Amino acid sequence: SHMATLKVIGVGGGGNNAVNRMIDHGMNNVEFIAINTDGQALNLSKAESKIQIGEKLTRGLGAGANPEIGKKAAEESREQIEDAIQGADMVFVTSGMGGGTGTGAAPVVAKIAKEMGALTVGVVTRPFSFEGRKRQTQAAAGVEAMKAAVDTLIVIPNDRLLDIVDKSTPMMEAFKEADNVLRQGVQGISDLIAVSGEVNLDFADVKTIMSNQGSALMGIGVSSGENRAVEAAKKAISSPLLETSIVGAQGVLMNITGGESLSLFEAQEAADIVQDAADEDVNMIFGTVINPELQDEIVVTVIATGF
Ligand SMILES: Nc1nc2c(ncn2[C@@H]2O[C@H](COP(=O)(O)OP(=O)(O)O)[C@@H](O)[C@H]2O)c(=O)[nH]1
Ligand code: ALF
Ligand SMILES: [K+]
Ligand SMILES: [Mg+2]
Repeated sequence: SHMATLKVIGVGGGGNNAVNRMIDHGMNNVEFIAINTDGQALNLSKAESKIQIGEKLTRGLGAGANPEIGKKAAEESREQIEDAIQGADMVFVTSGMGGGTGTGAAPVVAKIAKEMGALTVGVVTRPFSFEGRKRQTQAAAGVEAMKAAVDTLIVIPNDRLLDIVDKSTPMMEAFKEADNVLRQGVQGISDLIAVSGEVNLDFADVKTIMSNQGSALMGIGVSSGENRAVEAAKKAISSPLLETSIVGAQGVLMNITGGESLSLFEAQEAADIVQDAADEDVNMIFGTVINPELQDEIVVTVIATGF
């Protein structure tokens, strides 16, 4: 009866990089929108829907690290952005904070999406420390503006990427690990909506956990074998890339997908892992999906808010 529409909007270079890499990986039922001041970069976007903002302000160049230019560019293109969003039930805005276009335009895009009725989720990066204190301060202002504009916000500090590489890991491989946060979160919600569960969660439950909540965690864990449920739940909540850990979470949406072997005992174990790591009394919205195609695999998806 309700087919929820999910859109992913990349704003500025980093955001559109993430969109491009997600399209390459392959997403389905999700619509992509690319927004940038930089017309050269936008010509290379793989997104179906492309919005060049601020052409008169920038002559098709970027914003030159000036967020006021990105903000004014987005505000002047409000009607085009509205038209591209219209009909979305959920919008993910992804951007790299610290530059001019993402920093300034992404909070405007998020504000428009929320004013258009969409549940609005931001997934943004903070710059590497080696980019310097000015970039970090500009980024921090962007994060605060994002938080004011979205329903929920996931911040990925790029410094955390330095914790998951070895001395030879290619930069692009590291960047794909940061992309997975957004990609797997979107996929988890898409799967929740598309698939009827035995204990069934719906898009209204996503809205209840995410609407007007501030910081968020979105995680997926997959495991097989002995202790799979605990192992998958620990993976869902323990990403090394997040600014907002699970600790302090007051509300959680947790969905467990398994085959016909999914036991009640292991569902409780998984729920307990999440409750205990939060170190809070967590208001949980718990779901389960029986996918008989799965054999020994179990998948735990977690959305945590209420920090
Ligand atoms: N993780 C990640 N961070 C990025 C990527 N591209 C840019 N960044 C970060 O995003 C910040 C903003 O750069 P960019 O998005 O290109 O600037 P803009 O086009 O003016 O918004 C940079 O300072 C980097 O910290 C990317 O592909 N992945
Ligand atoms: F690419 Al920009 F400010 F638009 F760094
Ligand atoms: K469902
Ligand atoms: Mg750029």
